[PDB]
Amino acid sequence: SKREAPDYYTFIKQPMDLGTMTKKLKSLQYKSKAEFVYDLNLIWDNCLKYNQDMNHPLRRMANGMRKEADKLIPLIPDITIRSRAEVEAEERRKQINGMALVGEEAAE
Repeated sequence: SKREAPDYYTFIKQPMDLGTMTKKLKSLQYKSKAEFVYDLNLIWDNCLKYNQDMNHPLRRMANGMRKEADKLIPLIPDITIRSRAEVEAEERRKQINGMALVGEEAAE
């Protein structure tokens, strides 16, 4: 939220976190797997960039989620959404205390 990080849009011109994906689900902004791969890569990069502090448990959590992405990405095929018209035409042409406690538990 702009209130939380007013400089986010000034620093990070590409807001993209789980909230952004959840917003995007019902608006048809997906073509192939590489899109989401880039999304998660930039998510990691932005999380590192905004808080340059290496020792923040937020980046440890980000590393955990990156490992999870590596684990459970293989399922998705690289299928591109081709409109039936395009395929038919081609065929025809062919045819902060809470955060502190969370960090403490992550360390423990």
